[PDB]
Amino acid sequence: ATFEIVNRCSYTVWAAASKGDAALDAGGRQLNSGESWTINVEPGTNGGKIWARTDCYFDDSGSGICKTGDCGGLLRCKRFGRPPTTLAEFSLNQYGKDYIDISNIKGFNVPMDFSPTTRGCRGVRCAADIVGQCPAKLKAPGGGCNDACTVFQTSEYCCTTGKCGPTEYSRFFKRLCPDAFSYVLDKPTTVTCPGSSNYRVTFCPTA
Repeated sequence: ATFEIVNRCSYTVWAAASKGDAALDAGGRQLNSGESWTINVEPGTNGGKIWARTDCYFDDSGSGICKTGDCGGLLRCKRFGRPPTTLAEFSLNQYGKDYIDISNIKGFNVPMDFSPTTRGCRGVRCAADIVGQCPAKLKAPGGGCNDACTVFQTSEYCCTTGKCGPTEYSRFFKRLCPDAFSYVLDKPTTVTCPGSSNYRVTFCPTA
């Protein structure tokens, strides 16, 4: 499956793609404002994620640091990134179907649209100005908006026991971005696509 990853932000981002225990494709790449990077993701990829990282410095061997989304200091990511990170999430070819969603469960750093480029489903979008409207206690000093679990580490926010509900903090994400997951047990906003669809992830889809 191809994913075209487009940076429409006015700033540079460093796209990352991983399934948690491995990179997808090269796993990571700098995208200047306007650049596109097409990756190939193996069919049957389960629990893949794509995200953006901001304000990064990498040396010549590709080691360094990112203010948001850092995945162990590597340009080419092999694991998931450090919150806050808006996440494009997908599982491909799962009993004949693809599943996609956007999640705010690990916070928000960059607005995002996640759409199929092939026929038969709709895309999802989380493009509101969450960083600017973020509640004080969630503001990440390093940039972006943390989820409450990251900030407070309680069972209620992290949904450890499997029984949590919505909270003042999850309701903020959900009000700004109704079509993204705002906490673990949020009413699903996952989109079912035909198996083997292709996709585009766009950072800053709106002016």
